[PDB]
Amino acid sequence: MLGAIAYTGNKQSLLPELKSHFPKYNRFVDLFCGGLSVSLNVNGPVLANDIQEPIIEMYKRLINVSWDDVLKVIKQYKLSKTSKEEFLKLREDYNKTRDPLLLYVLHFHGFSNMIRINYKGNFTTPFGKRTINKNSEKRFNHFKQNCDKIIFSSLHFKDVKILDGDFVYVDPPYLITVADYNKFWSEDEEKDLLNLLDSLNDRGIKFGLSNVLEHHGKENTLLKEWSKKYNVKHLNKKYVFNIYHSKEKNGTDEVYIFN
Amino acid sequence: MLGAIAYTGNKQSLLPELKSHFPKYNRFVDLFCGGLSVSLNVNGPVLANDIQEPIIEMYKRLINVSWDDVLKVIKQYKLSKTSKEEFLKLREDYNKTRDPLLLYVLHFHGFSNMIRINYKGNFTTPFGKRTINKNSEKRFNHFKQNCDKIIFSSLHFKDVKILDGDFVYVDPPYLITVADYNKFWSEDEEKDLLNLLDSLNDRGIKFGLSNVLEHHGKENTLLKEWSKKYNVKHLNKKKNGTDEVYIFN
DNA sequence: ACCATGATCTGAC
DNA sequence: TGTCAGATCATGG
Ligand SMILES: Nc1ncnc2c1ncn2[C@@H]1O[C@H](CSCC[C@H](N)C(=O)O)[C@@H](O)[C@H]1O
Ligand SMILES: Nc1ncnc2c1ncn2[C@@H]1O[C@H](CSCC[C@H](N)C(=O)O)[C@@H](O)[C@H]1O
Repeated sequence: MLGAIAYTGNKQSLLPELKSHFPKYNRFVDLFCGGLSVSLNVNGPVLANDIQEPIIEMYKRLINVSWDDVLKVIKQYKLSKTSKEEFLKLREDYNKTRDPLLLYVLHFHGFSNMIRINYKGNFTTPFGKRTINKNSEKRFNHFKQNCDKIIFSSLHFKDVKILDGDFVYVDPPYLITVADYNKFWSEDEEKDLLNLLDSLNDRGIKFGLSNVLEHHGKENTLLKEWSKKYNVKHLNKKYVFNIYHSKEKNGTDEVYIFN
Repeated sequence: MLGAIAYTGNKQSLLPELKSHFPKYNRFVDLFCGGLSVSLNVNGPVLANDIQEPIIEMYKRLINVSWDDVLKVIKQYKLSKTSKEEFLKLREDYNKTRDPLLLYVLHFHGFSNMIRINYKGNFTTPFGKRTINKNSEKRFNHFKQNCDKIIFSSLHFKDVKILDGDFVYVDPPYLITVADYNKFWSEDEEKDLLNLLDSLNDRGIKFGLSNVLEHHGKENTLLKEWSKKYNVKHLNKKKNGTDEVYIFN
């Protein structure tokens, strides 16, 4: 299922499986929305939250722009797969003005359609010899067709108010796998997240957590044990199969921990 | 439309457009059949010819081969997308025995399925970290379902005996482009091809020449001029600066 | 490509 | 026999 934008570690492929395990609810809370592949494909009302505010402001702005408004900007900066000079100009403009729409047009031309913003709030992703494709507005239309049920916010996960009747889906960065957004993570942040879930559990709040217990040779010991306190499902078909025809130093172990 | 095997310069994309120009005929002569994307997909009877004997013999052998036979050889050698040493072993066996079935199985494991025969007849394509796949099956099934109307030939084009009522389709190596089989072409070879087509005309025989008049700056001009004599269609669509043409009488 | 994913193919660079 | 974005086709949320 499509997400609003390309995004490292998205759940487009896993969404269908994850939904099957989702409970019934009065309000859905996507604590770490990211590219929204989760928020866009569940029943509302939805609360999509993410720490990276510049990205949330882009979503808030997308709600009121047409594809034409987007093509108008691409035509204005004369952007193409070979327009490095113009890509740099557009990047400079966004870094100064912080026009949310200019950021959306930027990602379409950056390296791997990735959005890398430093602490100063500026876009550092290099040109990617890319541009919109005959399927770029497919995501855009998916977003427009499902944004009406969503309420965005850009707060640190700790500051989000969870209420009775809500279901909390958590998909934080993963220490064991590389990802630009790892910069916002540390062991400390994870402990607070883990502490936070237990609370919702003791408050009659159902939640769901995505993560990886193992990868390439490392492991998240602390989480491995913590998870034994709930219901666990191993989503990576390859890791599951090789447990029986294994050698040892193999791949990733994707899971969905839900109370 | 698929050919019998992947092949650089195949006409799988152009065949539909080309056929709308082909006449009726008593016999279709595919002078430079290559991967057979044309031969397997036109009404027969057909005469499929190519100068590369190894490939033609592979086709001749293929007629008497079942997919399970292909799989038996793959098990026997234990090939896979990571079996580089077993690939080298199969290649060595083919090079010594020259058995066509081994070539067929071997080409599925080489880079882009390319069949590169060197100066002494040995297969030298590098391992391609790949093996058979659904396309392999599809092409094989397509060959078996359409090989009945074809008679194969492995001769230099000037040696093939063309008859009355024949339609001679020719898709030779293009001077302007790059292909491994260009080592068989040259200005002189092309000169004689154009002379033969003229003879076919003098005899009242229909032919169709696929080719390139312009590609990457370079241009073929005796062909441009020689073209003025007959009908020409430009198929350059969607690929850039190239000017794919079809010259027929 | 079609609903969407993903394996594979192919034409620029 | 490199890289890879976009296209093609098989099939499974
Ligand atoms: N303290 C924090 N609070 C909320 N979100 C945080 C955070 N630290 C990092 N993140 C967010 O963690 C997200 C992990 S990616 C989650 C991906 C998402 N489910 C999808 O399908 O695309 C990033 O978007 C990052 O901005
Ligand atoms: N002198 C010659 N006589 C016959 N065939 C020749 C030749 N010199 C080169 N060739 C053959 O020219 C072919 C050009 S490729 C033609 C491709 C074919 N229509 C397809 O759809 O696959 C090659 O297969 C090459 O072996």
